[PDB]
Amino acid sequence: WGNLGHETVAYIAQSFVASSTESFCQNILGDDSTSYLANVATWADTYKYTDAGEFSKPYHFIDAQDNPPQSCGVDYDRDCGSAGCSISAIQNYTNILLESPNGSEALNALKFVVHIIGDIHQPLHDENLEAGGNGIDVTYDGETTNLHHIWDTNMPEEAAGGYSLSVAKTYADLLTERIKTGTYSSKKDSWTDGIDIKDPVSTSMIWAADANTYVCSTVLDDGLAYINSTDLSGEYYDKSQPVFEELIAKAGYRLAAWLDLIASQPS
Ligand SMILES: Nc1ccn([C@H]2C[C@H](O)[C@@H](CO)O2)c(=O)n1
Ligand SMILES: *[C@@H]1O[C@H](CO)[C@@H](O)[C@H](O)[C@H]1NC(C)=O
Ligand SMILES: [Zn+2]
Ligand SMILES: [Zn+2]
Ligand SMILES: [Zn+2]
Repeated sequence: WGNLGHETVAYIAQSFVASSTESFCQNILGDDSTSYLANVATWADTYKYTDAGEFSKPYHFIDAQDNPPQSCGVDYDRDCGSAGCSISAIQNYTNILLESPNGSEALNALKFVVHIIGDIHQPLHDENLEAGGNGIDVTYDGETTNLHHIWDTNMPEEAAGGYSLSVAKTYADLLTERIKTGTYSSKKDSWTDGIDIKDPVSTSMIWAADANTYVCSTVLDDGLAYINSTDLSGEYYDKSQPVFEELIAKAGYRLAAWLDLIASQPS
């Protein structure tokens, strides 16, 4: 996601974590503010472009070698690669937090988890084709961009009505009520099924596989001819919106559950 989506995921998670989990996270981050998760949710995206952080660029995605839109699927060992991936980073950083939450690696680990659980829920971060859709040029509201950029940025910002932290908090609040009492309320108990703190690979693969299905069902089902030649701010936006909103909600709800597990510090 772009910044807006990450911060939204973060604020959603803030709305669900146990108070003890809040305290655990704040102390790790050295951030006692009311935006403790959202404040750090974008760091990994600028860090990866620094000298020191370059190693972490591949941790943002898993390049699924499938065949969309007619066949989708992700496979850890096939797709991750020898320099790491979103799944491997979830395992690494979760384990740092479980083993050494008071160590010097905890701060970046938590920032990584917050960010990467959001990226896993962006369907094109679970897809190899054209560099996760970066190589698919499209028109959006009369401006040339690419398919990855519109899923990360153009469509979520359009839906949220902007890009600031305040806009992210309001959007998170809207999706949070959808979870608690609204249209996701019946489905959200199933959103944390199979969650296992002792198996980060399996757990984060569930989530990556969930997002990846939408590559076939939603992202690319119109066919590449259509995507190449149609302004995607119209009917494409209209059908995409409920899909990326549910995935942002799920990322926030699942991040919260994962953080509660981490903070529980199980033997
Ligand atoms: N195979 C790729 C390559 C990149 N990206 C993401 C991470 C980059 O920050 C962004 C734009 O290059 O797209 C992705 O999801 N999958
Ligand atoms: C685990 O995290 C540390 C700290 O960023 C990093 O140096 C290392 O590359 C990671 N290990 C694995 C196995 O990905
Ligand atoms: Zn992102
Ligand atoms: Zn992206
Ligand atoms: Zn990222």
